[PDB]
Amino acid sequence: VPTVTTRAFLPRLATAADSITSTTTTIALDPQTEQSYWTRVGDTATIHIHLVGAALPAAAPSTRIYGNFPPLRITPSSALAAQHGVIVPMQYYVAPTLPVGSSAAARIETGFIELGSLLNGAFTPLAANLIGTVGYEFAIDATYAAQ
Amino acid sequence: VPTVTTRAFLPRLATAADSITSTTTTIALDPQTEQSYWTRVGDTATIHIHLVGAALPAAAPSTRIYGNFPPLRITPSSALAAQHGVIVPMQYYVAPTLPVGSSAAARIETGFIELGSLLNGAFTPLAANLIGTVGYEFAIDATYAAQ
Amino acid sequence: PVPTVTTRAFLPRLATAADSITSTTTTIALDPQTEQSYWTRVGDTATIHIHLVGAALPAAAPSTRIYGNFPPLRITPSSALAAQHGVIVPMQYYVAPTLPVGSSAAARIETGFIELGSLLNGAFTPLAANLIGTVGYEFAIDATYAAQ
Ligand SMILES: [Cl-]
Repeated sequence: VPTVTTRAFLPRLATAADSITSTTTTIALDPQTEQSYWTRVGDTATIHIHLVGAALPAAAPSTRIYGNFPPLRITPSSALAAQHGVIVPMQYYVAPTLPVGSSAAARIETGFIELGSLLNGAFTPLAANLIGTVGYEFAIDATYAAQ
Repeated sequence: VPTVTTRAFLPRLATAADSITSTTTTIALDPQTEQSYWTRVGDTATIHIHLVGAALPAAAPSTRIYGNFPPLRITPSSALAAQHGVIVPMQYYVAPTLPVGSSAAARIETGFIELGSLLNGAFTPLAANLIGTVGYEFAIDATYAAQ
Repeated sequence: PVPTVTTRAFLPRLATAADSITSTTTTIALDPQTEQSYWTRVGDTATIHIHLVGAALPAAAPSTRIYGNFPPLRITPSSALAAQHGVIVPMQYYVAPTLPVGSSAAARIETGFIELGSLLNGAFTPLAANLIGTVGYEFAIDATYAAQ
């Protein structure tokens, strides 16, 4: 018999040297303006993330969101590459710099959510100094199955 | 304990002078061919909207859908701009005219759903005379958390 | 009534066809798979995860489809003179396909099957089976929709 659980949470923005390592640097957050939350009913998780900041993080190849949202159900893939995840679009209120022809996207993994871009079905991580213009403001909305 | 509610509903197509105003014009609908519906289980809402019409509405800057679907859960934003919402793709069976490089999209807000286009994560409202060719036919499919 | 939750692994069946309407299909022999495909349904809300990998592209055909026991999409059946109306979603490629210029990778979810294709100005176009990869293929489809 299903339960429903709905919680506000505080996403943690963090950067890393690549899309594989568990070593990260936490980015200090300005005061936020829009509540981030998640809900889970049965094994179905829906997340809403919004973050705003006045200054872009220092340059790093991987830009991630951590938090207590339900962990994605997916078979763990090879440790030699980024873990397989679910690719979703995302929204920018302040313009990022994306590769030509690509759309704004995020890779939802069991361990974290990575910001990036999408072209011909392929996800490419977005560097932390390119996720906005001077500062940043973006949102991620998605539904996926939890473990 | 969660409940499940699944209902057919009659979407209302309406246009407005901008993406903020509460002044709207309801568009008279042709007989519809496909059932529009929503379902809510716990706080998770899934909507299916389909509308067909033989003649495009009179040109207006904002094209909106109203109905009794579960209201989006999101922090209300400034009244000086369109309310923050969830951006989703949408489907056209009759071709629209979109900005170059953009994808067909919809902005789901607590108050209504707005048709538009999506480029580099940014949503732009689509004018009512551009949502088709002579006539129109489109669908919007999404899942989001409700209040 | 009170909602139930059902979560199940499943074995997607890859099939090709001569168009996007016909019930005539050719089942494609699958390699050993590396990632579990599954679906879950709570109330009338279905979420699917499909992953398929193969060393060799299927023989060329205009429609590339996935069949399985996932919850059937709730949608009014449309004219038999065209592909059934469905829900269009994005999809992911681990091995590069050949898509129409300017289009994004997409899938069309129908009550009867899921079809691979591309998306441009809101319009879905089916993708031929000899173009769903390079030499071989590897892709994933993730979606949530209402079931009947
Ligand atoms: Cl089968």
